[PDB]
This record gives sequence, structure tokens and C-alpha cells, in this order.
Amino acid sequence: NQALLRILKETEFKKIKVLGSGAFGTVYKGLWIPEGEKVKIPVAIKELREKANKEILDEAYVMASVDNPHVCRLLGICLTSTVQLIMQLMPFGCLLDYVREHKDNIGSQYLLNWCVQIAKGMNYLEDRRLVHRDLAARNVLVKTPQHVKITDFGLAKLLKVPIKWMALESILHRIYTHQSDVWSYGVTVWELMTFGSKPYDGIPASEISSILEKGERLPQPPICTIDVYMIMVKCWMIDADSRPKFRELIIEFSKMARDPQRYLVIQGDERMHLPSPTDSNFYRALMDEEDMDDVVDADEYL
Ligand SMILES: */C=C\C(=O)N1CCC[C@@H](n2nc(-c3ccc(Oc4ccccc4)cc3)c3c(N)ncnc32)C1
Repeated sequence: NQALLRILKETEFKKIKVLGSGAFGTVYKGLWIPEGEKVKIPVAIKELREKANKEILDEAYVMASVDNPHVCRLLGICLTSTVQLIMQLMPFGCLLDYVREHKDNIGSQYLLNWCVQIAKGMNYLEDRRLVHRDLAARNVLVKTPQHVKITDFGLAKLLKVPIKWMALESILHRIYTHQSDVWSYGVTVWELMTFGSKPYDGIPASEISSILEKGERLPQPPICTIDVYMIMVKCWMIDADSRPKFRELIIEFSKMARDPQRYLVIQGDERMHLPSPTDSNFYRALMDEEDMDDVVDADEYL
């Protein structure tokens, strides 16, 4: 579906501010102004650091074809000897920055729900027989605090390797599968549960395969019950086929979401809440009108 990707002229948009800079590229806050109109519409622009345009376009069409509440869809592209990718601007930013900023005051309901949502997005990709190759907290965007979407799908294929998120088989032989995606998902969950901690920090990348072969793993976060830690451990099993499936993960986390205090131990959690319906309705109307499955709420509390 070529209609899904908009080809943008340089004249119809402008980069206004740098939001972040990456090995993959630089991300800018931008404005689209549509031809013949007086409106300036905020957009996010990713300019890749630096394959012919035909190959790039062909990859781009697939990237534009992902349509799920929990995956970000590439909206537009401009090809000018630099590759510029256009998507919605998300004021909330990446999940990783968000958890660090809120590290004191994030509730168990949010964390479990984020786990469900990410799994839902990954599952959609698996169902489509597509592999992300770079799942990480940095690569999840926050639409609203209640709603998160996986981003940068297909970028890894298109283009400093994230060794510390990679499955052993990926590090060793660069084999990427839904099962390697599951491994990355586990690291991502660990990031959330540690409020933005950097996995294997201080361990050189060159040693990572060896420690994994030894069987060393990321440690259990203090907030996590063993039940949650075991799910991460299952994600990092050497035999890829043994690892959990995204469809299973959606169910497990959803179950946990029903009695959060059973599975995550957080100080003052009783004080921290998912939004009331009134608040949720307000957020959706203002900035999140797309259809999504309702957040899983505690059985006790509704
Ligand atoms: C934790 C991530 C981080 O540090 N960032 C730096 C600041 C910007 C932030 N960010 N990135 C995007 C973003 C992501 C992807 C794309 O383009 C795509 C889309 C789909 C597939 C491949 C490439 C563009 C922009 C942000 C957006 N969209 N809004 C707000 N912050 C974004 C990452």
C-alpha cells in the first residue's frame, strides 16, 4: 500500500529544534505546513546519519504499513541524499526518559500495563511475520502515560550495535527472529522495573557473550516478585524456542495487572493510581483519539 506513505518535499516542512541525537540519527521537532494552507502542524523528524532510494522506499512502505495501537507507523519520508522520516510528535517522549523522571512516583499498575502494551505491539509484528531487531525502552514512546507505542520498527534492517539488548544467537551470528525480539523484550522489562537502569553497565560489550554463556543474567529488581523476575529469566534462555511467546506474555502480564500488589512491591503504591475514567476520557479526546484496548485495572479497585 503505497498510499500509506507520504512523500514529502523539503519545502513543505521545517526542522525547528533538536530533540535528541543518536547513532541511528538526529531527531527534530518540526512543522509541517501543508501546501496552500496557513497552518503549522507539529511533527517529529528523524534524519538518518548515513542503498538506493528504491531500496529505501521499499523498506519504507513496510514501515508505513504497521497499523496497531501499540506500534508507531512511519508517516512520511523525504529523500534528498539524506533520509528524513516523519511521524507524530509525542510530547511525553521515550519511555526510558519517562521512567527515570518518574522513578520515585510510578505505580505498579502503570508498569504492568506498559508490559502488556509492549507485548501487544510485538505480537502484532510477529503475527505480521516482521521482526523489530531493536526493542528497548529508548525505543518505546509515550503517547500518554496510560498509552505507549513501540517505535523505530524496521530501522535496524534499513541501516553502536545494542549488544546488551541482543539475544546470544543475535550477538554470535546476527540471527534475528521473533524469539530474539522476545529476549530484547525481557531486557526492556528489566529497564522499566529498575526505573531506567542501564543493563550490564560497566561490563564491556566484548565480554557480554561470555557472561551469557556462563549463565550470568541481569539481577532481580527489588520491586519485582520472583514471578516477574522469572518471566525475564525465561526471555533470556539460550534455547530460543524455549523462550515465552509474546501472546503468552500478554496474558501473563494482564493477569498480574489484575492484582498488581501481588507481583510488584512498591512503597506508597496504594497512593498511586491509574487515572479515573474522567481523566482518561479527557486525555484521549485531547491527544489520543485512536482506538485502543482499555488498560487493565486492579480487580480490587475495579
Ligand atoms: C529515549 C529515546 C530518546 O532519547 N530520544 C531522543 C529524543 C527524541 C525521541 N524521539 N524520537 C522520536 C522518533 C522516533 C522515530 C521516528 O521515526 C521513525 C518512526 C517509525 C519507524 C522508524 C523511524 C521519529 C521520531 C520521537 C518522536 N516521534 N516524538 C518525540 N520524541 C521522539 C527519542
